[PDB]
Amino acid sequence: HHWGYGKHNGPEHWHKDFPIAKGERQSPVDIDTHTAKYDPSLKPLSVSYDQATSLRILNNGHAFNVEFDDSQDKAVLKGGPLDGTYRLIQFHFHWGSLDGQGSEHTVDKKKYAAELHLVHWNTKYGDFGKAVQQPDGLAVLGIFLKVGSAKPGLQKVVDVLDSIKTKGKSADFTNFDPRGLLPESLDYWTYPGSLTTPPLLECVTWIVLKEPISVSSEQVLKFRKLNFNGEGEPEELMVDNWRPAQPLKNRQIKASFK
Ligand SMILES: [Zn+2]
Repeated sequence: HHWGYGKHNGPEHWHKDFPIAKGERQSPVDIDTHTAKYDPSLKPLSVSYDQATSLRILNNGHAFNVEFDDSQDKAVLKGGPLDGTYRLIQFHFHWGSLDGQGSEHTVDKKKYAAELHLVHWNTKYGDFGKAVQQPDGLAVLGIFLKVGSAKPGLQKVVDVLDSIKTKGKSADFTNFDPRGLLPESLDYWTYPGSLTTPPLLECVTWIVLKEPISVSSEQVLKFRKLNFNGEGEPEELMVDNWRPAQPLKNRQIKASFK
């Protein structure tokens, strides 16, 4: 497959190789704050990252993934809309060429400059590959980024990017604490959806935090020096690696907060 975010292989083309692109539970979506309803059935959300073990950072040609040891329950998400335990496998971001776009979810049609996705898989299915085949297989914690003050906890990521400029490059990335990327409040919206990149599988419980984090212009400008291309190939800046909002269809977005 040769999908991407270019002039000829972008999101509008994905359906040809991945027909589920036009499915009933595709992500991302626009979150209409005046239709989303507070849900008192939601249990407390628990983000348990104290024992997180990051390992490596990889430029995969469509974003970079910070990868974790998910061989045991070291960093998990539980509670909220979730039943059981979801293990952190990786995080990554989506960002724009300019600050006025970049996020995948939108809030009353507002686009943020970027969006962070912490991806977790349901341990009841044993491994990630099995989990993506199930409607309750993944939980993705989505966090909006706006440009303002620097995010201190992000700078260790920013500073390694020069070492993974091109597709296929990776670097050791141990001892990174994902708690440093959270906002103050864990208020969220939740709905059932999908992966936002091919294969677009409809396996995700989305938990999208209401409070954005702030990063500095200098930090985002470093993300925009990454490359989609491999070493020595014509330079294609890694920008605008976001899928636009997809139809909500029958779905309901629930708020954790009154
Ligand atoms: Zn993502």
